[PDB]
Amino acid sequence: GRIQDLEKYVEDTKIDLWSYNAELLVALENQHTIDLTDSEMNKLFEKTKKQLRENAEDMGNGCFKIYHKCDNACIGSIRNGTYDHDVYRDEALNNRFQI
Amino acid sequence: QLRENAEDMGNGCFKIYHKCDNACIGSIRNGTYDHDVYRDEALNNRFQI
Repeated sequence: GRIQDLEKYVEDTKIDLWSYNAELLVALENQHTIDLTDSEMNKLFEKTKKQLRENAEDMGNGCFKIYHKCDNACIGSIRNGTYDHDVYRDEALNNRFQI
Repeated sequence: QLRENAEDMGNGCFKIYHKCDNACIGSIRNGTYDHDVYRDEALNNRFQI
C-alpha cells in the first residue's frame, strides 16, 4: 500500500528529473562542440586574413585572391604563417588597383 | 570608426597613416575622430608609388 506507493513516486521522480537533465546536458555539449569547431575554423580563417595585410581580397565563398605568382614555397609560407606581405605588396597593389 | 585610416598589424594592432598627436590619439579613444581631415594623406602614404 501507502509506503510502496511513495517509493514508486520517488523512483519516477528521479528517472524523470535525470532523463530531462541528461537530455539538456547532451544537447548543450553538442551545440558547444559545433560552436567550437567552426569557431576554430573562423579563428584559422582570421589568422590567414589578419596575416594577409592587404594582398588578399575576399572571393565570396571563403576564398582569397593573391595578387602575385605565389609558388609552392609561397603557398606553403602562408600555411606556415611566415608570409611577408612587404616583398610582394607593391606588385599586389599595382595588380589590385590597376588603371 | 577608422574608415580608411587603419590597417591591421596582425596582433590586435593598428597602423595610423598620419602623425597622430596626443589630441588625435585621444580623439580615437574619445570616438570623435574624423577620418576626412587626414584621409587623403593617409592614402598617399598607404598606397605609395
